[PDB]
Amino acid sequence: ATAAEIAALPRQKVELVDPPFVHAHSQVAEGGPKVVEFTMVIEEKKIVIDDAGTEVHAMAFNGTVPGPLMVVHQDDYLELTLINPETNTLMHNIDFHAATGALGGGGLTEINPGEKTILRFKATKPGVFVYHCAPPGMVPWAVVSGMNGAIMVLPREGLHDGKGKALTYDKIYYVGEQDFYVPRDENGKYKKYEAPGDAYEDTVKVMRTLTPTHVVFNGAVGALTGDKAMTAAVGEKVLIVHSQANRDTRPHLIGGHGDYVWATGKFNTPPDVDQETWFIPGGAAGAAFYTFQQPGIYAYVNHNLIEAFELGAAAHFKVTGEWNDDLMTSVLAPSG
Amino acid sequence: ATAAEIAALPRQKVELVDPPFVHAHSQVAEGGPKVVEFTMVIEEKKIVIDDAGTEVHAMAFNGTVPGPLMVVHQDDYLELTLINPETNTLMHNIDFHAATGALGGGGLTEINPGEKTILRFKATKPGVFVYHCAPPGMVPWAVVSGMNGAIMVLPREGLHDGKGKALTYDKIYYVGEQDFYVPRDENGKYKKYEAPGDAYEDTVKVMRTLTPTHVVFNGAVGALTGDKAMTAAVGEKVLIVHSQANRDTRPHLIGGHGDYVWATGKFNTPPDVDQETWFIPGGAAGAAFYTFQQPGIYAYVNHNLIEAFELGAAAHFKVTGEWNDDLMTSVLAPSG
Amino acid sequence: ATAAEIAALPRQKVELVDPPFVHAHSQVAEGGPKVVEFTMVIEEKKIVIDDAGTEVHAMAFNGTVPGPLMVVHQDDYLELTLINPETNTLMHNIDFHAATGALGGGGLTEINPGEKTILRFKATKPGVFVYHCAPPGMVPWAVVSGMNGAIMVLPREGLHDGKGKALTYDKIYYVGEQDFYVPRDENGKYKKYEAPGDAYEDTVKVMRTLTPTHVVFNGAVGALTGDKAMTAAVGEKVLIVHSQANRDTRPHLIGGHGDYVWATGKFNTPPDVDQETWFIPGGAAGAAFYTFQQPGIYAYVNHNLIEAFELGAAAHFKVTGEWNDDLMTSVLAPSGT
Ligand SMILES: [Cu+2]
Ligand SMILES: [Cu+2]
Ligand SMILES: [Cu+2]
Ligand SMILES: [Cu+]
Ligand SMILES: [Cu+]
Ligand SMILES: [Cu+]
Repeated sequence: ATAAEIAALPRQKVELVDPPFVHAHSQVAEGGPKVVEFTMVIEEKKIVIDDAGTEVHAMAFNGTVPGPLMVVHQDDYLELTLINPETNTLMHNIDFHAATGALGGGGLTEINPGEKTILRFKATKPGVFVYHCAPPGMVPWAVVSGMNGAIMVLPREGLHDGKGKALTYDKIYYVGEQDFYVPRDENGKYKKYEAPGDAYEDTVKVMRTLTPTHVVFNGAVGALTGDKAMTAAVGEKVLIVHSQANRDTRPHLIGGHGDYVWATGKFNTPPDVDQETWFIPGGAAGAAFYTFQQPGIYAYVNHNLIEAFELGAAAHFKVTGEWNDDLMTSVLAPSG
Repeated sequence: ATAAEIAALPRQKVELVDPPFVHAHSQVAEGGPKVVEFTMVIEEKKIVIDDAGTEVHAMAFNGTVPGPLMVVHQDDYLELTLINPETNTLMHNIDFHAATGALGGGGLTEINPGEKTILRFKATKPGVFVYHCAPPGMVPWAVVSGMNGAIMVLPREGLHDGKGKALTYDKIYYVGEQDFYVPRDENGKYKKYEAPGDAYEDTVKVMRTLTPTHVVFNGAVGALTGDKAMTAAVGEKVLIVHSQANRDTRPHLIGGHGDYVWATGKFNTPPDVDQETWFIPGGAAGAAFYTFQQPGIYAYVNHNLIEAFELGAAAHFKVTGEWNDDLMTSVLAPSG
Repeated sequence: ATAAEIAALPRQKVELVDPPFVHAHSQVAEGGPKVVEFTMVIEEKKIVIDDAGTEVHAMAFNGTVPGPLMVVHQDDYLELTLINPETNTLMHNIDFHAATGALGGGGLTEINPGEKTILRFKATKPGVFVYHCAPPGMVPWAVVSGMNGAIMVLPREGLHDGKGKALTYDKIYYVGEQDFYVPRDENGKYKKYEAPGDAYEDTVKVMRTLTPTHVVFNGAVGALTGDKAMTAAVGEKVLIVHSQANRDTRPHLIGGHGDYVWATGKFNTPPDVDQETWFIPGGAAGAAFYTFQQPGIYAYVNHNLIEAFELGAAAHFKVTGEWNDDLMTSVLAPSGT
């Protein structure tokens, strides 16, 4: 569009919500292209990531791991105000895999503590995409300290299957998956550090083994289980967006399926169907659409079951409604 | 269908055979929906997995690693009688990735030793699917002790390519790939245990490294070589089902291809074609269709070659027939 | 085709070029099927794989890691003269994933030092495909010693997207990604060896961890950076062929995309589109097509960022041209709150 045309576009401020929840949005675009405005403040803070009091100096967009899901439509502009308070100790920036140019925005958004920046980019490609911090010389460390999230760029006409039939979800959740690499002393106990930089050398040593100590959803072991399970009802259509900025994952809904799965996360690539377990390579986001058919507790996992059940990569859905004996029935219950 | 309608459907009792062979079945569905009945006894047994006499306490559906392939058609009912003998020591159950509800059947099939159960589920989705044991609190341990297999849910009109052209195999083989995590002593010799539970704590430590000590086909190094090499002839169309319940794999037929590969394992997702090496994520099954064109020895491997030739993920095919010099000829044999 | 019909086919002798460059070729086939002839000499040679001076005894097709990209069209015959000079100490062979029979040619190309062989195969399927050495009993050691490359079998009508539209690249690069497993001493410093065989047992131990010490493009940390950076211009269409003969990778162009990606490497399988990060399993090649829209530096990486930035799997593109503020603009440059 021409300079005047871009300047004339409506500007809309959106308030973000913490994962796994997603801010208000419409699936079908309302009106023509807009400049959708978001603000995130960066927080450096100690978080506890397991039941044994294990700490990480997190680097968190909007104070959360993962950072929040930002939702726009194709050919909207995403305009992010990014703030790095003077209480932080590191330079931070942002790389949007959805964006084109300047290392995804990373080269234009390098902000020291006490600085802010505003980046605008045109969301030319429909899909879910990773975003992450990427300070030159320390890229992986920032990313595995939790400084990553995702955005969704919806097609202007909403989602469709491979045959052009509309796929309209009733709810959407965003599951960000994080590999953490926590140093341990020679006794096997996880170390703690006073300042974020103090952990740098010990952490990189663990990173180089390529073996995470923890693999978690929403920033901690059990963050999406128990009373923090995600919810649905029988007949409800659910979109599950899943990201991993650094390492491969293989999501699986135990008791369910991915009816339609954009495994690559890109909406112009037709979705796979009837999936048992899908695969999202490190550095990407994917999305799965499922209509729930049975009530009960489901587990949603990375189906390397060691990562799921030993390292933390397991969430739950609690689903209300009536049981379908046609789909499944216990013909003879466990008996002597 | 109503319970009454289901009750009135034909029953067919199937007799299972040990992998890599697959029980007698039709590719095209013979008549309307049936209730297909299978029975499996759970055998906790010691298996030797390598030529060094390394032992695993296996947890084995039908006495094998992997468990046998069950074949039904879409919208059939799979009715499994699962038996846990008094000669066992652990609670076992079954999760069918093909099933909808109750953790794939796992919540409804928990049998203590001396108990049995009968689960029925509607096979609504066509494809190959993993099944595995999943006892709450010990899911990865059960799975990496060999308690997994796969089923095939065929389309009622049999297999087709991406454009609806029919694909009929002459032979079918089921390769179950297994990652084992065997503890070692301080000299690097593998440990032996006199009861399954004795290995638990040691085994969990190895599992947490995410690095298998062995990666094997059909339960042991060299299992599908020599007396167990798969066979075919030039001109023959072969389907190779491959599962991995816990860890990624990348099958490759050395000297051949995957002419058609349902890499995600799901038949409503069009297959990839002309594949050199395909990818199956942990927690999934896939299938490749190939027409042999050359005689001789072929190796079928996980194409991480360290996994194939150091850790044990290699099978052979012995193929009879006439050499084709158009496809390949030695113009000058190795010479000075 | 009969031996007589194949004898009647034209011959074309191709001079190979070193990666990441690709020898002259035509996207759309010129004429009917031909016998396309290549020669490679295998070199066992010491190579340096990082800025610290870490050495590997490499086993190298045409003297480079990766070996060079051979380009033919579907239904051409690729005829390779492979030479194992007497200065080498191991038997070598070649397995073409593109080929059908005799373990991809491995069974028919086993040459001791001082020997040569000529193999011909019909390139029946279009795509990019790995080739690698595979001597029985030492297969992964040969491969992770650098003895692998790729070929491209173009469709006779060139590349097209999943819907019949012609895709014509302006330039092509071949990025071979290599996992190395280098033994360390008790200091944690990389060990050097007098002869290739001296390193075997220590190397196999590292290999068994399934954890490479180095993951590199074009044979070394930073090999495709500085004056060796790949180049493009705004508006230019680039095909990037990427191979990994042993271990998975997840390519990503930082600041760009894969507009069309044959993630499986096979051209009869329709490409994925608008990709951020694609996935190529160990034992395969893939190809990505992109039209550059913005000038400046880009990094092309394996998006396990530890692999990219700690272990060496990062290359650079330098792109010339005019910046597009519609696509991206700094509304407010970094400035005090
Ligand atoms: Cu990135
Ligand atoms: Cu499962
Ligand atoms: Cu190979
Ligand atoms: Cu940061
Ligand atoms: Cu079990
Ligand atoms: Cu070799």
